[PDB]
Amino acid sequence: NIFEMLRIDEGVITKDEAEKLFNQDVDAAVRGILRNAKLKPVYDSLDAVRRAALINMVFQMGETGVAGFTNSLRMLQQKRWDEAAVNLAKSRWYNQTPNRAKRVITTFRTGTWDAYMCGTEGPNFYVPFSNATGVVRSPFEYPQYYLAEPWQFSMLAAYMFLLIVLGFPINFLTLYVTVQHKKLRTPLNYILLNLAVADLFMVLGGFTSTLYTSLHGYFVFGPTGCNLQGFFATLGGEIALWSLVVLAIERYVVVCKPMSNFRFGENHAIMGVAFTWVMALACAAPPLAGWSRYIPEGLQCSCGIDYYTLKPEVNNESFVIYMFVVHFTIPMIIIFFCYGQLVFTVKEAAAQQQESATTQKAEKEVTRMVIIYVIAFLICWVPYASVAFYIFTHQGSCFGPIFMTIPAFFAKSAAIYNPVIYIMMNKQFRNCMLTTICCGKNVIFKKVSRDKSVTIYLGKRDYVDHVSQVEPVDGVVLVDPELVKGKKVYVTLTCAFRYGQEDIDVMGLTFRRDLYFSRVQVYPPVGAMSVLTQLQESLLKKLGDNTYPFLLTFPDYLPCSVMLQPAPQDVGKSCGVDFEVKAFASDITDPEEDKIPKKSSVRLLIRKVQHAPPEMGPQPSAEASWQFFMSDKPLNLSVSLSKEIYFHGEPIPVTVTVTNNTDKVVKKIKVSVEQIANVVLYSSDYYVKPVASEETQEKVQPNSTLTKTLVLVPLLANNRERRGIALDGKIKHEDTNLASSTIIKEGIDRTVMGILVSYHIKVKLTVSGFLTSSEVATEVPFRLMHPQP
Amino acid sequence: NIFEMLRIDEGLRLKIYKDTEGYYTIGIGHLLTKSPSLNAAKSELDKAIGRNTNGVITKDEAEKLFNQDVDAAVRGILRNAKLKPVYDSLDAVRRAALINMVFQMGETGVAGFTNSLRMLQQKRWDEAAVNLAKSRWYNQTPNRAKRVITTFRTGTWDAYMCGTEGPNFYVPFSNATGVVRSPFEYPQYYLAEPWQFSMLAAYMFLLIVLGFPINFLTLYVTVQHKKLRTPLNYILLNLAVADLFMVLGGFTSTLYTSLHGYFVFGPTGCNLQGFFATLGGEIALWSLVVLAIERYVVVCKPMSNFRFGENHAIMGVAFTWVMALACAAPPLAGWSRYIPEGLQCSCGIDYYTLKPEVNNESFVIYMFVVHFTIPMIIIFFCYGQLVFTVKEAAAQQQESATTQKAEKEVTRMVIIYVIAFLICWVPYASVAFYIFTHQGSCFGPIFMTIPAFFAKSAAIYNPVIYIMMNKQFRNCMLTTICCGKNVIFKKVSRDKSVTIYLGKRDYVDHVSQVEPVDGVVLVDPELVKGKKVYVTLTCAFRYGQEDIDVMGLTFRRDLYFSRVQVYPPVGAMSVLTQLQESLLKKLGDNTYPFLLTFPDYLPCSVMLQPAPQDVGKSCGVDFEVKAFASDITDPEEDKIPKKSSVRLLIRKVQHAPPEMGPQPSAEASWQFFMSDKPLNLSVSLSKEIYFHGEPIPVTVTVTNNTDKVVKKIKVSVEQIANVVLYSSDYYVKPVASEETQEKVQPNSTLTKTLVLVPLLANNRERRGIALDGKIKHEDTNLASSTIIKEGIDRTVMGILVSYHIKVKLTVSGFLTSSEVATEVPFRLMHPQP
Repeated sequence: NIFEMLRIDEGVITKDEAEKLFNQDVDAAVRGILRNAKLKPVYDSLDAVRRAALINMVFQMGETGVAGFTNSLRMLQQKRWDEAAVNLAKSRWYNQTPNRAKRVITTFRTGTWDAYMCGTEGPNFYVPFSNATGVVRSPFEYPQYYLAEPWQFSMLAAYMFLLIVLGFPINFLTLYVTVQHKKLRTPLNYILLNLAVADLFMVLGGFTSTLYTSLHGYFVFGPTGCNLQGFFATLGGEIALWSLVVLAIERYVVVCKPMSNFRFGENHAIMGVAFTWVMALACAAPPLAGWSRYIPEGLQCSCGIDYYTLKPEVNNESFVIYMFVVHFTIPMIIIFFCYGQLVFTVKEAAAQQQESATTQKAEKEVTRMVIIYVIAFLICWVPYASVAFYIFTHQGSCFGPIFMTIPAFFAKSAAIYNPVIYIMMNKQFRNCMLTTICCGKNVIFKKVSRDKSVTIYLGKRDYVDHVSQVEPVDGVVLVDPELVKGKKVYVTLTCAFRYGQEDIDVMGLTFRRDLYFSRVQVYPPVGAMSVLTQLQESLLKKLGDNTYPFLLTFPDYLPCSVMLQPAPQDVGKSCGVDFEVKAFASDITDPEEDKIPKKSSVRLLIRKVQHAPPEMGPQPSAEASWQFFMSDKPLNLSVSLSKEIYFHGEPIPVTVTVTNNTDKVVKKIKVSVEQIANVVLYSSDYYVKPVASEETQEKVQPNSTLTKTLVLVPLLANNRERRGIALDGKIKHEDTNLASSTIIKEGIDRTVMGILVSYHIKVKLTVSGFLTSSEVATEVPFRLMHPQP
Repeated sequence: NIFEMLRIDEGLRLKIYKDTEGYYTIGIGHLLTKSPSLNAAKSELDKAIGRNTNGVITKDEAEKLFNQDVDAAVRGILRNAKLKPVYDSLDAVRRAALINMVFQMGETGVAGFTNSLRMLQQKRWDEAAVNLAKSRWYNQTPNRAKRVITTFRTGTWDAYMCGTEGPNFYVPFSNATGVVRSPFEYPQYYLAEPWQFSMLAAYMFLLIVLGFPINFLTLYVTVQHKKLRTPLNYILLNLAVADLFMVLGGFTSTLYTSLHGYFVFGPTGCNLQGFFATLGGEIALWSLVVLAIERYVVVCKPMSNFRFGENHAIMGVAFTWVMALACAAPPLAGWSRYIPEGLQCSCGIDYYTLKPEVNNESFVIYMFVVHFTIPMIIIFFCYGQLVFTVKEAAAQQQESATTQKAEKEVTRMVIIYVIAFLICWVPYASVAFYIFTHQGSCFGPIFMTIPAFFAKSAAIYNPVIYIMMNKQFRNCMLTTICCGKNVIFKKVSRDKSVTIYLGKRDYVDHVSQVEPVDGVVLVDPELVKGKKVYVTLTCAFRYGQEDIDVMGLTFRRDLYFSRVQVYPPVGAMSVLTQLQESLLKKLGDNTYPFLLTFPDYLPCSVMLQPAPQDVGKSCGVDFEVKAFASDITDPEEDKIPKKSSVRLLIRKVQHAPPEMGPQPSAEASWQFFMSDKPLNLSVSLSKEIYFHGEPIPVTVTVTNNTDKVVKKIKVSVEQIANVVLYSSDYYVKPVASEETQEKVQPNSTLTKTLVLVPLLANNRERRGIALDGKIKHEDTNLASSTIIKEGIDRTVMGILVSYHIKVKLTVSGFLTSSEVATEVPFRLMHPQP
């Protein structure tokens, strides 16, 4: 428009303030035009475009200068464009400023904004430089040294060289190391591996081609090569982007919800990598096939997406909006929500148990990484989005080649520093690459350590949990005086919640949560215990002189030993709670536990099992009635069981009694022993699943009653090869039974974390109504536990 | 002689007494002291006797005091010049008569007799007696003097004969007064008081009223009920017949005579009464001997239950009758005699009067020694070894409470059996022995009645202990006295309350672990309310008839028993099998599972084959799973309700193991008494484990280097039946046998292979053949070879079975034939299905 016209032509206050000073001159000049008797009729006759051209003349020369033009203003008023321009071209004004005048003179002839060219447009390219001097040539043919200094092309060659030397080894090593080591290949790392592949496409497809062209100073490969280079450069950047989005989603869902660790197998990881490739191709492909275009950007060396030149033939407006809104804002919102809720959950969880120092070290290291993840994301993509936005809002202004290079610097730098933060700073990949870079290197019972210095003793594995008080751990530890000299032996009780692989979760960001941990001294003691047990006395007399006792107690707010059943195809997936008694020697004071000298330590797992109590609860008898949308008649149902507490391998007779007073017919009566798997770690998440189920084919008629008793036998054998089934904690890969019903102590202070279990008989009536089938159902709770031996 | 003379005349007083003179005198006229003090008499008495007598001395001590007087008086006679030549002139008998005179009157009194002592020295007996009879001495004590005066005349002890002898009888009373008459003619009221004859009538009446019904009912009840008629009860029936002979033959006749007071029937009737009385008593005695022998052999050895048919029981009753007639008949035909005993009412054997015409000495010795010692030795040995066996057996498995109640009941009965036997026959034996040792002494009629009381009482109380206290006969007589009154499969009870379910009957026995019993039991809530249902595993050894064995003493032995509860259970079952889960889903809500396991020390299910004629004979091991309802707590297993209980038998069968043992190859050499050359024999089989119905090639190889010729070569598949219950008792038997007619020459070798086919069909109609346990009277096969686990703690009771190939060489030696033989073991079992 008029403001953009004079800004290009004519050339401390702000730019917006200068625009207002200009608008005052526009207002003042237009008044001056309408005042002069010679200028007013010409202004009224001419169109908005030629009016702005007249204002340009009135701006510089003034009303005085423009008023002197008799013949031209006559010919302009009479719609004679050529001879007006001829008279103008032969004047002092064209001689004074032939750059400015030639553009205005052509405007008077054409009557269109064709003359007003910022840069030099082309069929397959856009050079951000004026061809008024007559120096602009094709980027696909001749050198581009007129844009910027020749040494800056050597700088681009040196820069792209730096990206290849840093970029290729890091990403190639990431994949190479993964092929060697089995430890790394896990579904969560699949998305991190996709990030490595994405960055490799930026190196081979993008930077090496940009290097070759930067040396010559122009794009040698032509339009075809520019399309393919720009395609791989975009694809590499977009796959890298959406890889980080998927990684954020994964890390939020997998960490916060422990059940999802089982869920996320290889097929889900493939879907994440697939989605990454689909979203990348969704925005990378259209530039080739019409919607937008790949052209040489900046110095006309690197090819990229056209987000500056508004070409409605290829439709850049809608593409830049589509790109900006979706590919910028949505990842930002998703990633900030993901890691934001992640840190929110961890900070609240860390504050919940401040006694555990290990969680505080984790929470700190996570929050430090999340701040760096955000900084890396913003530094990468904000330059492109901000410049593209500023170019879109201010379209009339001109923009140089080096200005477009600044976003390209930070974005292509992300090809380097994203592997640093997401792969190199990752704890596992750091230790795995350390190995590769350095060429491969860098009755009563007991258990003996590996070094055979410390030897732990325990009376039993299965420790009982009574509702009021828990049965404590009791035992002794034999020590070698010669080996353990000037050292501290500690006996430790450990309760742990385990989810996922040990190497994969600990290394990524934060590790498995410990529900309760307890350290205790042994050799030498300050003296702890009041009086010793019969077990400790017997062991002291049996064993030699270097034997020392210990007594580790459980508090009242812990869960039982419970694991979850994996499928047979799930080879590398495990989640479950388990207790661990461990003893070790060390030089260091009390707080040095999390990290361990491996050789001296010895560990032996135990269980906090709950037997069924002597008092059986009240005989379960649920009852519920129903109505329907048309028929208002009642349908009374009453369920009743034999016992409140059933035992393992016991028949469960469900005496259902249904009295039908409604018009509808019932199709069938199905009973199901459904187990509620209530999983608790960070948040309360219930998970229902059926275990055993039996259904009768009998039908209840209108105004007819029925009394049937169906027996159900919930067993592990029939429920084998199923995901999510909670079992009692196994000792060492041996056969077990279905998980016991967890009992919680009445009116306790702290919340009970861990895997809680409860069973219930759920009868459901398939009622044959008016195509649609109404399924009414009711539940009644019961317990499945072991008997008292 | 002399001691018996003065004991009858002067009278033997044990305690200190004042004589006619009023001096302290003890024993047979043995003075103590002249002082009025009693302790002075005690002083000389205590010093003479040699202990604290306190006036009381034994009869034998009084005899020694008398012998001192005999010695002292004889010295006094020899001191006197008038008495010495008379003492020297007379014989031992008349010397004792003189000592009698010297005892009472003293040396002073006898010294005065001038004329008599002259005539006695001159061998003039009659006028001496006339002179002695005309003295103060005959006037003083004509009872005593008349006996001594007659002794001087005769020179025999006829005056001093205790009782009154006769042709057909012996009365234990003196005929010196002149009151004794024949027991076959006149009353005997002079012997004892008339009311004691009425007592005998009342006593014999009591024996008839108690004796006849008990023994007659025993036989009457047996004729009615089929259950009782069994070989073991045959000897108990013989006891009833024996006691009936004592009633009809003995007591009724004794009753008739006791009322009159003398034996009315004469010598002929006395012989017949005494014959039946002895016969009834002796058949009763030897019946108890046979009963003791039977009960020892039958109980301790389970195999003998089969053996004891009617013919062996008849031999026992026959032997009883033969031994009875062996001692009952001779009194009739000369050796001893039947005469009226005691009060001369009851007739019995003469064991008191020594009559060498009928030879009572040899008879009383023959009877006493044989009929007392042989039952005593046999019966005490029988019941002694029986209780010894049962007490040791009860201690072997104290876990079984049922055996402890039996062992207690047994020991209680055996003590009573001994007490009843001793109380019966000891009185007769002790009195007869005492009479034989002391023949010179007198014995009254009531003294002889005391043994007769206890022996005839045994006619009553033996039926009480042996028949009435017997468990079967007690329940059988109760009926008569009260007039006639007083794929998976399952089995339902009689009342149809409890219903047991089991997957299979044949449970397998592997050597290491036994396959356990698995199943469920359906229960009715309405019928079984406030009751306790138990499922029970029972392993049992059975021998003999079911009713008879409980009655004798103790019942069949259970090898192993284990009961288990069901409704309601302590909790539930830990983990269920596919069978229990399937049955629970098929059946309704009131179904409860059970799992009964076998230990490693039990045998297999094995029975023994009976003969076709053996209709009522059975012995064999079998397993029984039983379920029942009851009101009572756990230990009330011993008794069960017949209606609520339901039982289903099973087997602990052993299949042949997958890996066969080493190829059997036995070898043995032989020598002979004359020829010292070796005869090497070597046997070899195809397999260690043969199966049922498989050919058994016995490749015999005989290398003869001896001078003798072999007659033939016989091979035999022998079944060793090792039966163990109380003691280890092996029982060998052949099953299959084949023999070749070929002969091995001197210095010649032979290699032959004979095949043998052991089958049940060929071995039918044979006693003692062990078979695999039948389910329900169906066809089976020969018993499987039993396998025992290595190095177990407890001993394996039950019927163990094993097979071996026994080759025997009939060697034609120097008419006489030597039969050498060797064995090699093998197994006969079923294949793995």
